[PDB]
Amino acid sequence: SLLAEFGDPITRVENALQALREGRGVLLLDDEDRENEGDIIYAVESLTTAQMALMIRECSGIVCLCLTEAQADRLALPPMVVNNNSANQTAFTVSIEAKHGVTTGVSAQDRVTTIKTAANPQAKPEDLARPGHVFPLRARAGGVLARRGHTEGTVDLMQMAGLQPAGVLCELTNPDGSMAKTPEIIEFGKLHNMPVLTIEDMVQYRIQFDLKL
Amino acid sequence: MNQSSLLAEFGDPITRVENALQALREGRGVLLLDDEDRENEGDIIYAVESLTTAQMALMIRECSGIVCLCLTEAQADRLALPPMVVNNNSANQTAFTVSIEAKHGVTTGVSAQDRVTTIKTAANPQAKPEDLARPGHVFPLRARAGGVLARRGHTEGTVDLMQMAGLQPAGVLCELTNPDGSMAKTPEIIEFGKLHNMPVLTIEDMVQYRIQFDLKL
Ligand SMILES: O=C(NO)[C@H](O)[C@H](O)COP(=O)(O)O
Ligand SMILES: O=C(NO)[C@H](O)[C@H](O)COP(=O)(O)O
Repeated sequence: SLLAEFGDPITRVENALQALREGRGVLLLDDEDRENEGDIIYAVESLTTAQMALMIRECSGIVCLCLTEAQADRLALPPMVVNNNSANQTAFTVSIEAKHGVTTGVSAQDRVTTIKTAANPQAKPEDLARPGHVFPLRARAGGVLARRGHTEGTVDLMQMAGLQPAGVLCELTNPDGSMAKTPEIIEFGKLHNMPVLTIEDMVQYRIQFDLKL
Repeated sequence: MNQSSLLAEFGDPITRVENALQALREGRGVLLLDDEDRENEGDIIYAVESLTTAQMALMIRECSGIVCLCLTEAQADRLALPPMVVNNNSANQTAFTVSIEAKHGVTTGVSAQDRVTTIKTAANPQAKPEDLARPGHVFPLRARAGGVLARRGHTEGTVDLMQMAGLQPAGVLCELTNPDGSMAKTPEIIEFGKLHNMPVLTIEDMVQYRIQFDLKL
């Protein structure tokens, strides 16, 4: 009901895709009975220090880099934990840092440097120190049709938009520390020209338009 | 405009440590600077045993958001939290363990209330490994035996401060960040302290104090 302000589910996806093509961010909500959380998403292709700074200012600050299994393997990033027993099996790899061009790794600029370094299609494992202050996530093969996570949503959006299949995500957080919920996510999107969409929107879009990716 | 001149208003090095200990006993935060030729960063530090949702929320608002839990090696061991990486090649060998979530009493783990729950669960000296799920959204750090007299890091400074204050040896830390995303330096750290009632001290302050009054912790 609140989401209708951003259009019908297909329109909501199209507007998100176009925002990403224009180098802008989007807000992605998962199922209400899952995390019921909204994440800011940026395309790595066009990622700027300003965008990263905004993400740190407005979100959890635990900025994650969503990668394909193939890119994660290229980087030799094993899962952070052999036996993952997190509630949602969040696919955290070992954390990373650019080995060149950063200092402590935590500044907005430094995180962008690390992210650009990792997402590079010609990247090598030795391009990244471990541990670091950027947190890669392995997207499941099949994307949101196989796992209904923001992780898959991020990589799927990039692929659907024709962009570098790597994106950054972080959870929108209210000033008092509680997580933004649907009305706050809607308001944020309207205030800051960021399309809002849901995982279910993406699932319907992909099935409807026969998008194999 | 050197650091010692700027910091003088917080008192002499010994006064600066004594004020930080007092703040922690009163359940307030402190701001800890490491060496200017090291990270040259200021971290907010809180004691775990008095940690509140509001304190955590401030860290999320104003710091990197990668909020770390400084633990003794014994505590990390009882939680089954070895180093995240066998062969750590990060710039200053930051002793990250794998990340953690409370097994019970949290949802996604990332809210201020959830992080506090996870941190208090992890810092409990009777905790068992099954009390935590991995990976998570709280990042534990293994402090070096010997504290700042073994490693001049915020990690050690955090645990040493709790011990010197007579609190349980667990604290949380996060790096203060400027609104433009850059990391806060001594002038901005000083202003933040005076805005948020946090005393400011340095690792060198701590080292000099321990050498004079607390060689063994
Ligand atoms: O918890 C996370 N990051 O720390 C998650 O990657 C993000 O918030 C949502 O992840 P998921 O929806 O793919 O499980
Ligand atoms: O990078 C970190 N945490 O993410 C460090 O724990 C924090 O910046 C201070 O670490 P230090 O113990 O090397 O001074």
